This record gives sequence, C-alpha cells and structure tokens, in this order.
Amino acid sequence: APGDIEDMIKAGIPGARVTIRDLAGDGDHYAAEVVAEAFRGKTRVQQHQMVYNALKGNMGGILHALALQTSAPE
Ligand SMILES: [Li+]
Ligand code: NI
Repeated sequence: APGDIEDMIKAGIPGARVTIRDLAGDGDHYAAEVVAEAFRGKTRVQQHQMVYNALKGNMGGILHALALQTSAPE
C-alpha cells in the first residue's frame, strides 16, 4: 500500500529520514533517499544492505525496484 515502503524503512532503521518517489507514478518502481546515523562509517553497499533488510523481502524485485541513495545526517 502507499506509504508502506517508508513505514518499513523507518521501523527497521530507527531514526531514519526517508524520501520515497514513485518512478513513472507506476506503483511498481521507486527511488528512495534514506538518511540515518546508523549509516555513518558504513559503505554504500553496507547501507543499502540495511535498507534491503528493513524491507523484509516484502517488495519483489527490490534490487531494481527500489533505487537507493543513502547517507549519514548532515
Ligand atoms: Li514507480
Ligand atoms: Ni520491475
């Protein structure tokens, strides 16, 4: 449902700030920016792993369907 991706990320990575856009308005492929203190000192691969973990396998095709940008807070 709408908002579920954001909800799952925030539940799984407490303190994260999330900005989700639905590419093409298609309800299928998305792009997300996730900013979290837990990301500081982690590589982008490690940060992305945390986001995949938070989705708990609920989003089929997540490798391509959730394009990610992650960072620690500024
Ligand atoms: Li989309
Ligand atoms: Ni797809």
